Amino acid sequence: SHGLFKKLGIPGPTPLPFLGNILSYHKGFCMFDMECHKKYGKVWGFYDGQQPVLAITDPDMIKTVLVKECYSVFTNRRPFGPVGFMKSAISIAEDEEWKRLRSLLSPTFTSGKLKEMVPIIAQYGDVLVRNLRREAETGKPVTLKDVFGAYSMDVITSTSFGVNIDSLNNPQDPFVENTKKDFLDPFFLSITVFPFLIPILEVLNICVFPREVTNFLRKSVKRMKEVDFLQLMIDSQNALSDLELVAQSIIFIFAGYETTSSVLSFIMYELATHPDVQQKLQEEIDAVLPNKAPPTYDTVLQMEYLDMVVNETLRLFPIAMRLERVCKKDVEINGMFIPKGVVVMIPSYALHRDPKYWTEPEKFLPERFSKKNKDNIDPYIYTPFGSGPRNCIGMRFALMNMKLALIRVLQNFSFKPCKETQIPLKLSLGGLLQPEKPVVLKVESR
Amino acid sequence: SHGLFKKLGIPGPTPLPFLGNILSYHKGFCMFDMECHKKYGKVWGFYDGQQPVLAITDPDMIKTVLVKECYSVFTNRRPFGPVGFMKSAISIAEDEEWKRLRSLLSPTFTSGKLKEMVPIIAQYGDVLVRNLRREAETGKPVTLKDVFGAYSMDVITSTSFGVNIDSLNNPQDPFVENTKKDFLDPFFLSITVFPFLIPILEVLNICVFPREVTNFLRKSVKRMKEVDFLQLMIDSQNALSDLELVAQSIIFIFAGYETTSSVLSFIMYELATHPDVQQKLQEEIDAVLPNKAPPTYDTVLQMEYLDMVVNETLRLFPIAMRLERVCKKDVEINGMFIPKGVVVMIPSYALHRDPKYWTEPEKFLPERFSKKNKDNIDPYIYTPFGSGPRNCIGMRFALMNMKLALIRVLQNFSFKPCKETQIPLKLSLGGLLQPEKPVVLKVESR
Ligand code: HEM
Ligand code: HEM
Repeated sequence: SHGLFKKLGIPGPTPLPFLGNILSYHKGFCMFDMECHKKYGKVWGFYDGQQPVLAITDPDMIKTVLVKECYSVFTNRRPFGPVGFMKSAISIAEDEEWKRLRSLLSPTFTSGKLKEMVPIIAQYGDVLVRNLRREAETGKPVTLKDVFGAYSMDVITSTSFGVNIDSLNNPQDPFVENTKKDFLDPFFLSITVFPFLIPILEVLNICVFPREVTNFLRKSVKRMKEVDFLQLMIDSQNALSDLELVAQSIIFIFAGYETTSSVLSFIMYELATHPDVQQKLQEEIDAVLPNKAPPTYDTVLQMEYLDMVVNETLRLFPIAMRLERVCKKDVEINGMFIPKGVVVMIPSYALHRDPKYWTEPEKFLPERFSKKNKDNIDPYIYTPFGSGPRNCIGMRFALMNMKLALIRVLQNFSFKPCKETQIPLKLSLGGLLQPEKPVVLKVESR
Repeated sequence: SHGLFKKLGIPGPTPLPFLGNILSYHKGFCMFDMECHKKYGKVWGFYDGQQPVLAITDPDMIKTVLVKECYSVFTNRRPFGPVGFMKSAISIAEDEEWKRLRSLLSPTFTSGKLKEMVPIIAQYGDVLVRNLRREAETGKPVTLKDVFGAYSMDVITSTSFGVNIDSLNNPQDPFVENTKKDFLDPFFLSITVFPFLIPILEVLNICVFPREVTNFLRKSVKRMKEVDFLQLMIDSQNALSDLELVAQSIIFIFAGYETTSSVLSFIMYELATHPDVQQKLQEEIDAVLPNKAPPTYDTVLQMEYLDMVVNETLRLFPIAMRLERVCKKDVEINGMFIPKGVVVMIPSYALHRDPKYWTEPEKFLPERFSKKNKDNIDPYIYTPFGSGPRNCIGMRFALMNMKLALIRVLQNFSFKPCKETQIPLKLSLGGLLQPEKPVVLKVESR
């Protein structure tokens, strides 16, 4: 199948037998997408093993794939094999089963339901301000990914189940341990080169995740049916099923974990290495919330510079890195024939740093998203939450959760680079958007 | 997945782990379908390995699956794995690709194209009458499956390519050998129990058929593009592709081989063991074609008792044995919920011999199809060529080919049981509708 793009007239790096272009991933997904974009231009193809992948960078064509032809042609993501009951998860379901799940979970993520969760999420921001203060009086630099990781785990366990716990101070609560139970492991690289071996894993009872966890979850869900994501899904039954509920809650946990704390780590890195932005944000936060006033839903949506800082961080670090859709049928979009079975991919990371649309894209400059310049930004080039009907359903929730944590922490602390701070920051090598070395910063009380 | 039918409330034989009910195939597919129909009634489920299979016998429900909901729900047959370029064959293609092939091959099988092939098919009936006459003067019983097999191979090579050859007398013509190059092999049983190992075969270059054949075919197709199935497909290009042409011609050869000669063997067995029917047919043949007159398209459609004999043989021996459709989506038909992925199966063999619709079904009685009693026959119980949009596209061609051979042979010979004739006939054990022992009969010249 390695002759597909050569017969279509699509440029791209010459693939090797069996491997495709996977050896070119040695620089990471991001650098490979940027390099291909430089040498091949607007459209190029490559092979993940035998699987052809067509990258597209034209906004009109991106709009067609993500919006116009979502239901008709580009409905599903890459099927990373049938690997268990997780087929009922909304991010994984396909075609009519996904639409059913999307329709049943959309009212759960309204702004009305989000405002109801604001008082709950606010309590743990105060729990956050106490934990890092203990590690701030220690005089030693703080690893943010552990206080943020503790905060992130606190919020999702209470917003999706109602289990109010201080994780960093309760090492093993029976729920913290089972929730706390490496995406840079060679296994994921072998699955792409051996997609035919996925059926062997599915029958060999090599279930995704241990059956100690998940079984702990379905039992916990049963005892909680007698404001959070679970109650909204329980009341929706009063349709969804019970094992479907466990599947969605699993997605929310992975969603709200290594995205929430990672973006917060990138944000605090940018604020520490740009003190003028940090003070400007603190002056905005103190102006809206005088004397460390508690942040509310409406006061958060009142802070413009906070939104610009969050958006500029997500440009430099789009934690999804790529958007993908599988071509359901032979189609032709915006001037080219897309054959069936090809994976169409939008390289978000490379587009966010493309000088075709961004001035000095390596620089952290929040003013790109000022109300003067947010007009000149194509929504199909800047896609931190995707676009179209299958975009990030938890975008509003994620933005609100991160901002509430930013406000409470910046109302109390300033952040500066320490001896151990990796400057400039390097991105992790092999497939997840995270710092190479964990971010460590000096923290001081205001 | 072995608990599917137990949760649906559908009866059936208790499956074993991993194997399902495949051990119950020791009596053959036919006996297993009859036994299940006796003990479980109108609807029952079983497991081919992990694959659930739901048998249905209600005519209204059969009409819904084959006709009403063909495009919407029950479009495709069981995907016996992706096992090469044969995915472009009409009997194997799925959904929109099958409709395209069906639409491009329908005009090829009209009665107008069939009448045009009558003079060609007629020549080899005369070639047939000479070969078995040589083995008739030998005074020894004749194995029909070899003179019929030679005739069957003659007709399809000339109706799909234009290669006029006497196979039995030309042992190795470069085309006869490559065309002549066991469906009761244990391999097919292992594929059902190990459907996850099919992807390994597809990548390990264990192609279906040797690459000596097929490569001989695509090269032969290229040299023939400068009345038969090929010309009608070549002129249709003037759309279809060239490797698609090789795929369809492969299906026609398998179609016109072990079906044409097998049914003719069953027919001659019934005519030999029922001499009154044989003489009655010979008296009809001589009445329409006086003095061994050559059979034509219109004279063949003029013989009513010939049609009744052919139809009654196809009732006792429906060489397809089963019809199958894959349930594309969660649906409810005629009072029961059919979940996605279940294989819905119509047990044609068991329905053709069901005393609920047939008086003494073991008896060969052509009068069931007299114009008096062909009214009382449900077309969804007697399904020798299937039904609905995905029925046998070559039904008219197959009926005409067999009848022309029957007429010419019966105009010259009578058939009687020999010492070596297996009476009563036993069906082959393991998956193909063919005699256990090959049919041998005494042949005499009129
Ligand atoms: C900074 C935080 C987050 C970012 C940057 C982010 C980004 C994304 C992106 C880029 C996609 C794919 C969109 C596409 O393919 O077009 C996505 C999908 C999704 N996200 Fe997020 N996400 C975040 C947090 C969350 C959270 C907190 C939740 C839920 C609690 C969530 C739930 C989902 C779901 C369910 C999908 C799949 C939706 C579907 O397939 O219909 N995300 N996210
Ligand atoms: C006595 C001779 C034959 C019998 C009893 C027979 C029977 C059948 C049956 C039962 C089916 C499946 C129908 C269904 O699933 O509803 C079928 C399919 C088919 N047959 Fe035949 N067949 C015969 C000869 C032929 C011949 C000679 C050809 C072509 C030269 C042919 C071409 C096909 C094709 C292409 C299909 C699949 C059609 C599709 O999927 O759209 N058959 N046949």
